[PDB]
Amino acid sequence: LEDLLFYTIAEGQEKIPVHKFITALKSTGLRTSDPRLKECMDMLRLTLQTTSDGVMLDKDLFKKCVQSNIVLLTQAFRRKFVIPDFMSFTSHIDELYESAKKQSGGKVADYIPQLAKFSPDLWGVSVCTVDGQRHSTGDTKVPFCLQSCVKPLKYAIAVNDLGTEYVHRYVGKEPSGLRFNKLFLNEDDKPHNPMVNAGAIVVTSLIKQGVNNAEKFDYVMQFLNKMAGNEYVGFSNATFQSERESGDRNFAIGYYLKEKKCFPEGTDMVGILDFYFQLCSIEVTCESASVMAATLANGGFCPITGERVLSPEAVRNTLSLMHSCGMWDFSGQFAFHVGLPAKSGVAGGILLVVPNVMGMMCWSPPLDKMGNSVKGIHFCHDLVSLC
Amino acid sequence: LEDLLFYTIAEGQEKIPVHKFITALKSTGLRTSDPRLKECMDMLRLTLQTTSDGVMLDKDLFKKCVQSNIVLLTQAFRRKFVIPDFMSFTSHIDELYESAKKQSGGKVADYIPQLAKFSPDLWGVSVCTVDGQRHSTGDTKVPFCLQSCVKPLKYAIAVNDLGTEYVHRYVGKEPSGLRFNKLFLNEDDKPHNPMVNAGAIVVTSLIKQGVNNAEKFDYVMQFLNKMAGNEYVGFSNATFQSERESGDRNFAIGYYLKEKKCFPEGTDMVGILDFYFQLCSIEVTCESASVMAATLANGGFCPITGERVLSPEAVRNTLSLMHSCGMWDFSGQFAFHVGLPAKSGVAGGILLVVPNVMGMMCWSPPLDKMGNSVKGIHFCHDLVSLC
Ligand SMILES: NC(=O)CC[C@H](N)C(=O)O
Ligand SMILES: NC(=O)CC[C@H](N)C(=O)O
Repeated sequence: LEDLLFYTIAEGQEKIPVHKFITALKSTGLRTSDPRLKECMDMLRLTLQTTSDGVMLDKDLFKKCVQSNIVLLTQAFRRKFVIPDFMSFTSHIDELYESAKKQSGGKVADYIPQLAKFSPDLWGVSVCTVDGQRHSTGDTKVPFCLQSCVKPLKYAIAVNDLGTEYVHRYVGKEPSGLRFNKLFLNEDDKPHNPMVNAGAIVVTSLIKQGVNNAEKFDYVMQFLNKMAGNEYVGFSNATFQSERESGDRNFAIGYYLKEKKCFPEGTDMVGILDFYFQLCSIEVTCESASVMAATLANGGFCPITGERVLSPEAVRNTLSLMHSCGMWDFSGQFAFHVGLPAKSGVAGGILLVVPNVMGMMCWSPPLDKMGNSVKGIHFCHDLVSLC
Repeated sequence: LEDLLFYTIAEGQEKIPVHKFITALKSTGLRTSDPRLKECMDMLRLTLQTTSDGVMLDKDLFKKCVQSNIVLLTQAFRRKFVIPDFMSFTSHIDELYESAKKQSGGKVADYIPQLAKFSPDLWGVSVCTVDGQRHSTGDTKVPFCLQSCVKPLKYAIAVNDLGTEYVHRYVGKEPSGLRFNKLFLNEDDKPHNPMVNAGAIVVTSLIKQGVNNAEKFDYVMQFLNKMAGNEYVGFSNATFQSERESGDRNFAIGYYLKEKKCFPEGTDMVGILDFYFQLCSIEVTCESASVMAATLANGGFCPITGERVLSPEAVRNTLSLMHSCGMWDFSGQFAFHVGLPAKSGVAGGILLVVPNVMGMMCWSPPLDKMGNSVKGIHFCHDLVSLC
């Protein structure tokens, strides 16, 4: 019934060219590399190479072929997605991109000298929604590190594995009010939130306490690959050798936490700190990070594969934490102006989240003095002012 | 001559569809992702949206567009490549693949427990030639570590940076006749050859001695990416956390070499050993490794980019070393039967090289007791018996 509906949308011809069939199929934003339509793409190849004719659509083959992806095609082609007129949305995104390109900023990275090798004019924005509508511009294919942008993800790991009460037995859930590098605890001698460095160290201590570092990294990498829909998730070893021989404030924070005895029993501080460095050393592209902040923009389900990834409790908790203290000292101003859950990092990534609507990633090596990208902040302000 | 080339390609008809142009390119074995034809690919892209005819190539657009790759296109379309009749060559490869799939083998990996998680039935073969002709089958897209296969590459890098006399001031050029884990030196208290573990450690000690590991890894990764034509050269951190907590023979070998004072002056043993582990922990796919062993099959020129990577002296030296002692104690039998320069690996990769013709890669997790893949050895024997 969907093929005759599309024929009614068509100009009255039974046969339509495939190279024109892909048009108005990408106009709704659904890409041709979706694993949901992997059966559709392989059957389309099997029809395309073994015809030598072209301009062939057919109706009975289209009826008998797809039985589970019919609902996705009907939702996409009837403008039943969350965001219609996606060409206009991409036009707005491109206009905001060109407006934010005028800013200059500066001061990319003093410490972590491997991070200072990026040119200051790099700029890219990726967009991915709940249904699977995705679009990206700029330098979205260039890999970049996930410094401090993995902290909400690893907090979700800890919560979904061990229960929120056991997770918050060792950490608080309040904003610190100071820089993330500054070391101090609350009245109960605990880190203020998982987003600061001390809370990140403590929540790395929780994940899979009974196994070695290799199995821990394998588990978190496999699960994050499941969350990303098997996208590109690398590991920048060049930025891991740096920040290990040059990152001294994190070592001081870890030794302070060890001295304050706020660790789980039978835990080695040095190995946990090295594991935290390894988690900070993960690198993804902007397109790959568009799938990030979109599984948690949904109800814990992957926007592309639809698999069960995170429990809704973990997603709600990490969304609340990102809304509260996800932008260091700029969190209050960000909630005042933008009012959306977002996480930043010294690499230049912004994990902007719109709940139940869409996800977004912005990448810009220049940084503000508080540790946030100026171009991404201006882009977010323009986006919340326009839409 | 380009009109005459089109007259040779066509059968006499002026109208040639894009479907006819996109076929017989895979017959020539030149893939669409070649940066040499990147301007031709850009022409194809711009004429896919703007041709005003639909499924048409036209003579005049091809005349006015190709302005730097006339020689490559003319050599490709007149069967001037080193390997003609690529369909027969791929059929031979498929027959050898089916013959080698019958064997079982066993004994995947005992130590490095992260390496033991691979499936024993995984099997893939990738092929690339000097001109750029390539073909792959099986599991060619699954990444795997480059354990013991990066040693000729790092040896070539060290030779290119330093000079043969300065490289061999510390390392001999003779086979050992024992396993790579055996802890002994020659009469002059030196490692026997760069292929074994001690020689690999010493030649890692020589690359950029005055610079820390953070920029050394970036340097060697830049050279590897230039050799690979910007293909997928990843880093498996899971297999780097393992083999560091469990690799004990390498630590004993390094401490023995430090005691024998064969290291360069002012060199830390632990940091160089960690850098060696990092260099062994680099992971690639079968296709990306097939891009390798073709630059050194050529005179140091990358088959894909066409640039210059390695000096001919380094290429000749590493080819001679791989021919002499590139298969551990099985090197004599390999030269007796196959007689081609190949490098083995505990991961399962085989870096089979045919000089000035074509490069290869065979990937099989099961291993013989000597330290080589059984399926790869059988495949090499069948290949040298057939062609
Ligand atoms: N923003 C962070 O704290 C993580 C990255 C930072 N450079 C660090 O490791 O201290
Ligand atoms: N074949 C090998 O020896 C490589 C395994 C490990 N990298 C080692 O040096 O021992």
